[PDB]
Amino acid sequence: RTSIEQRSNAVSQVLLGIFSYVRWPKEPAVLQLCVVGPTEYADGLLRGMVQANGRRVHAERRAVDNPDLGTLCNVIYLGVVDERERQQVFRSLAGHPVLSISERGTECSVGSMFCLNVGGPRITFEANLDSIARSGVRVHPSVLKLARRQATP
Amino acid sequence: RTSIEQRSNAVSQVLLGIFSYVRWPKEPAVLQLCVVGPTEYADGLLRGMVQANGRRVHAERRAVDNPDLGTLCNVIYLGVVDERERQQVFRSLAGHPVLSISERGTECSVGSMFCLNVGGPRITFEANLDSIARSGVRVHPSVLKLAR
Ligand SMILES: Nc1nc2c(ncn2[C@@H]2O[C@H](COP(=O)(O)O)[C@@H](O)[C@H]2O)c(=O)[nH]1
Repeated sequence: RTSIEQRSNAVSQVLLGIFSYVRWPKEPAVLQLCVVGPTEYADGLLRGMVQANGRRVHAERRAVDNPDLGTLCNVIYLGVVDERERQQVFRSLAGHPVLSISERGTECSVGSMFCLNVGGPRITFEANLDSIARSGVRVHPSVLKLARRQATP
Repeated sequence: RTSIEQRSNAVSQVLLGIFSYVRWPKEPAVLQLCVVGPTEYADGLLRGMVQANGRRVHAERRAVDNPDLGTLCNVIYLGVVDERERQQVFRSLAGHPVLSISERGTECSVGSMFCLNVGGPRITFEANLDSIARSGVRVHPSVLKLAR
């Protein structure tokens, strides 16, 4: 199988891959990533990242109940939350141009744009068209080339 | 520093305190901390910590399904797990001198020796006397005076 350290650094790479199919209407100088809820694989994310075009991705944790997530965060990496916590977060986001990714696949039904599946030999992910449409950001459909090619043994 | 980063530090300071009331059958040169499962506040632990007596605490994440948890870890900081993962974890711990703490602990009825409660103006924690009794490590009784 695959160690926690192995998967962490993979997740950060898959996320860099997703970020590249996403456009914000008002592109920031520093992309702000916010890790919300308990997470297993965001340890690599939280070191900061760098996009291929040179833009820095600043990452930090925020409280679920933070009323201004959607404002403080450009991208949001969602960890293990409960029904109440989730509704909080996705209400905090509603209206704003924000990309949401989840560490576990269960959250796609309930508000997340991309959901990861870190188990297995590779990291695959899934998307939700409803959540993406209402997101406020633009996503090129080629982003699934990455989800399909990661699922291909 | 956000509220998570400050609580992350408080979680550090609290775990260090709790450590100072625990003893290992054979005390190790470096204390092995294992962060296991989804966590919010383990970011301070993971940066490394040093005890009052100067000992390095080395912290690293390990898988829930890791079968060698009992021998790889001196202390386990347990994040979110379900009943199967919990049971699995403690099967891997039984028979080894391992101090166990968990980031969430409304109940503290079954599982870890101590359970944190990071919510609120300050960090509190409760003790599970049964887990403490049969764990392998000695716990100076005075620590319960630091509990809720
Ligand atoms: N403060 C302190 N307590 C110790 C030390 N070594 C052992 N102890 C405590 O003494 C206990 C032994 O208890 P006893 O043998 O009296 O029944 C150990 O489990 C531990 O709690 C030490 O170096 N310092």
